[PDB]
Amino acid sequence: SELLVNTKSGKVMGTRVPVLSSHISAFLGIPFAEPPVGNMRFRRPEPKKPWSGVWNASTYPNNCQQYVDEQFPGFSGSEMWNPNREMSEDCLYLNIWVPSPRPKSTTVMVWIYGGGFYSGSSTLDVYNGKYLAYTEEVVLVSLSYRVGAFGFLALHGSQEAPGNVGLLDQRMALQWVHDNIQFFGGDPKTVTIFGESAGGASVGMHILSPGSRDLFRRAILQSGSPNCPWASVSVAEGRRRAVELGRNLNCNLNSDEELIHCLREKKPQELIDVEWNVLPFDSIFRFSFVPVIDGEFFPTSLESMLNSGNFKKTQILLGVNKDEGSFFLLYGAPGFSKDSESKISREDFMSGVKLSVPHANDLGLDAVTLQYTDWMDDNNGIKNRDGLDDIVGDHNVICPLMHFVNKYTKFGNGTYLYFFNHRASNLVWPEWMGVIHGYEIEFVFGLPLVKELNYTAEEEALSRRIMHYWATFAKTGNPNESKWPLFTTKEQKFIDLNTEPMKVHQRLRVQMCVFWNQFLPKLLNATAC
Amino acid sequence: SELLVNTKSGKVMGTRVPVLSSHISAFLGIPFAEPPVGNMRFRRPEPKKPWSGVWNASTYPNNCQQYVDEQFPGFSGSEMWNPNREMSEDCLYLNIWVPSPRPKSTTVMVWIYGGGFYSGSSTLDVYNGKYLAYTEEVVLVSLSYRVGAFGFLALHGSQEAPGNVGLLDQRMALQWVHDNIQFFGGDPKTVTIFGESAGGASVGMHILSPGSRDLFRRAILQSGSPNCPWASVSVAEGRRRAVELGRNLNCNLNSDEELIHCLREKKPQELIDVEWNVLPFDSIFRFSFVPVIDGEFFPTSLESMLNSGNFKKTQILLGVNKDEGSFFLLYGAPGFSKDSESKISREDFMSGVKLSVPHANDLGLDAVTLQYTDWMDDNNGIKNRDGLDDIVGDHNVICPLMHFVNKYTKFGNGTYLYFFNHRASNLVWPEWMGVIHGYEIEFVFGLPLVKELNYTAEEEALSRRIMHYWATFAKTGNPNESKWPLFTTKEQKFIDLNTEPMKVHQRLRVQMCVFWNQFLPKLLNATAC
Ligand SMILES: C/C=C1\[C@H]2C=C(C)C[C@]1(N)c1ccc(=O)[nH]c1C2
Ligand SMILES: C/C=C1\[C@H]2C=C(C)C[C@]1(N)c1ccc(=O)[nH]c1C2
Repeated sequence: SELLVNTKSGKVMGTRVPVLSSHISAFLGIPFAEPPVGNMRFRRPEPKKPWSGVWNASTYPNNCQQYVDEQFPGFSGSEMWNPNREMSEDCLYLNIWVPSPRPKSTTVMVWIYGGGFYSGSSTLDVYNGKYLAYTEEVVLVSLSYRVGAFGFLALHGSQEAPGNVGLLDQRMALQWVHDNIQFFGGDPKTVTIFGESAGGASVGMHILSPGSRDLFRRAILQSGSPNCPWASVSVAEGRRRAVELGRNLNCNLNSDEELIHCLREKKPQELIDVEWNVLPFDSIFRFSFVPVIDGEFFPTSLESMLNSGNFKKTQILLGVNKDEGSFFLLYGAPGFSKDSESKISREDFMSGVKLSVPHANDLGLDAVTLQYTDWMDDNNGIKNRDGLDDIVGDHNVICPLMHFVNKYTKFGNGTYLYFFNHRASNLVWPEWMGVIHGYEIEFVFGLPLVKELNYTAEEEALSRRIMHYWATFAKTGNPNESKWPLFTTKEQKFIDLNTEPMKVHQRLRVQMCVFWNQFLPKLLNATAC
Repeated sequence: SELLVNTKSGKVMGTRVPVLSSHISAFLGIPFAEPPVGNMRFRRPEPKKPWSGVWNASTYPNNCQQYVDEQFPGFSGSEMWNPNREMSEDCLYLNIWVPSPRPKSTTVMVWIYGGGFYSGSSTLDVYNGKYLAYTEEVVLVSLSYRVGAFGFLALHGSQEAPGNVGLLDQRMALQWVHDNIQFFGGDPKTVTIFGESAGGASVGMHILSPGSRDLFRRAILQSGSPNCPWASVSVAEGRRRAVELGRNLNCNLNSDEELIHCLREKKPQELIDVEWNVLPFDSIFRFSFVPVIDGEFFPTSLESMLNSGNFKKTQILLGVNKDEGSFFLLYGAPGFSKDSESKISREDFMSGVKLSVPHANDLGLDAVTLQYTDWMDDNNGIKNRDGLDDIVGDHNVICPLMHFVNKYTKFGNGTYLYFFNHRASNLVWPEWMGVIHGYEIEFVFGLPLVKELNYTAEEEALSRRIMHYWATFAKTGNPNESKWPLFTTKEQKFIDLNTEPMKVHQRLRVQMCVFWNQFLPKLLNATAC
């Protein structure tokens, strides 16, 4: 039967799902590891003891325990990202949408969700791979990994909570996809891992981690790099946050094993309640438990790996959205509110700047302000709001990404860079937010084909085209069958992705990124002598 | 007789000079101090022992010994600024053009020449006050002061060469003008001292020095402030240069009195030959012997005087030209040449930046480059040439001047700011140089009225209008009889001065000057901790 599949782990019974007036198969909730519950919490994942009988893969799995966004209860625009299934520590499952009739051996796309490493679910409506599987005849897998403390608590040196275990869950699912996707019609040598935000940071961390490189062919990174300032922490810093979390829960802190035993006692929601109390600064775009540059998953400083070519050479398609900062300012910067134009006073601008660049001394905060201020219209609240949106985006996504692109492109086998600047016509967020972090995802996954969702003919068009760019790059390592120029360190070409006739540009935010990637760091290092 | 005048010093016999189809009187070369020759070299000036019989004031005086510009022998454009009379240490003389018929008591304008404190002559063709005296019926006096080592060598503590003595010559001439200009038709309570470059720096230093404030009513500062980075040196630094000059002349350096006795032995040209060998850096827009913040002429750091209001409160008219840097890059920056478009390589740009900001560490030079570079077209030689012209102008004239204006305006009784952006149609310098340092001077002095000089009807127009602005401000403390807005620290209004219909603008180069006046200094102070 089209829905019955035999994998090296046992049989799996899928389900037929309708899509655009036709159908496809879906095997939802295939386990890829032993449920990391009990004493296994914080531990590295374990492969799933094979089973007997058919696994019923007819319905989405549980979602990993995680912080639920309650900032705008009832607001679809924020609730669409919240877990839509019972959350549970038993959440390590993967989903596979497969064309019908099952292909013999076609391109695979593995989606890695990316909510700042503290959240994410593979079951979100925007992550429904059926339109993409169906439309581009690719096997689409979306995995799940432990987020938050559960996936990234790190007591380096311990074996009970070594850290990065959420990255190992991803690897484990990549491993399972490698070993079994052939039975579903996929070609395990043409697997493109793609992800957004912390997912794009994950993708890039698989391209760097030695133990992950062989499990995938090429990569797509959306608004995220492994080198983003919020993506990783030193082992010392990761240890510090582990202790503090422990401190917020009244744990014996005499030793790792006491601390870890205490944390394993806590119910999942107790870790989540005090999860944000451990950041070391008042800041926005900083999350608590993230990958630690431990020396195992990452041999060394991401920067030395990047400089030395120590990373998988393949082709990558990456890019950023126009307004990456909006979402984070809205949620944590004073002066921003959802139902107003959030015009910003220079006094709030200065509070935002400081929240956006926590590790900077005053001279640093001084260089940021000088750089993002129109001194000839400095009390302009619209310029200050937008000037802050840029600060947060450039610093956190755009510039660390242009640093990865230029570092990668010197050793990779093809780089394609896009700039998403299209605001969905049916967006329910305030217009001041612009083209928001996470809002290309819906075009990539083809929601604009669902009439009942109300996009515009030009938007459906942009979806089909972006999907064809993703699918076609997954298959051949090139997005083109209007050419999307390859990106070279000399020309710096990239393109716009919007309902208008794409244009090619060069040097995506050079001026600003020279500031963030080259000047600021030098400044912050100088001043400290 | 209209040409015979009796002053408290003796009688003076002038001469009638033609001008624009009419005539006026001129008393040229009236001594205002004892010739500072011999053992008086470096000494403070002395009042001129009165004389008997008429002093023949029918012909221009000698010019103070000074560096002659031989960079473009034969080039009028550079030779027009060179001494046009026998140079001599006996050069302390003043010139007075007086309307005919002699006025009873009219406005006086005293011109202070300004070649970086190392050169200048009151006898230059562009400094011929007759067109201004005649056209605006004002008594025009142009004084002369010792330049170079002769006027600014400073062995602080010595009485033989105390320093600033070139500023005291100016004061002395102001004193003489005060005490005798009534006999020529001037009103000694309506004396406006005006100057360009080192002269505008001198003007502003008279507004600050206690012992000078009472001798003049209001002031006009052209492309110069007392706070320009090249205008003064600490007493320690001034001492250092005195010793080095002495070292270049093989002087006993056992003591000031030996050094000074040696220097008084040297012929004037020997001091001039090694005059530039004492600068402490490889730099452009830095001159050797300049005023020293000694504690007598200047009670304290110009910055504390400015901050505390410790300065003459009156009204001032000041401004800058569009391209203040050209002239200095042409003469000392690699890559610039008079007969080419001087497009600049980024390698030369980097050599220029370093020459332009000598006191900066690498991080400073890094901030300058980041700020003046179009990182999206960085090998553009035209952008790099212009970007350097701006660096030199902003740092050296425009921004230190906007810092004086904002400091002054908080205590002054009226500030009027202009931006000269007009390139004389008959300029013989390369076009890349733009509106050059020193090129408003010819419009201020009304040369554009001399047909035989070939300006355009619109330029003659601009002359008459600028002169009327200078004359009318001298007389009433306001340039207006299209209003030239007053400048306030809140509005920052200034106007353009060019053959086009003047417009009012605000915040002359704020962005850049915030960099030079606020960020760079803070940066350079931070980095050194
Ligand atoms: C635009 C919304 C976002 C993006 C980044 C983060 C950190 C939170 C977020 N709610 C979220 C939550 C879950 C998820 O899968 N992705 C994202 C993307
Ligand atoms: C544009 C030419 C200039 C200006 C500045 C300086 C330093 C030298 C100069 N040759 C000079 C020489 C003599 C003078 O009186 N003024 C000036 C103005």
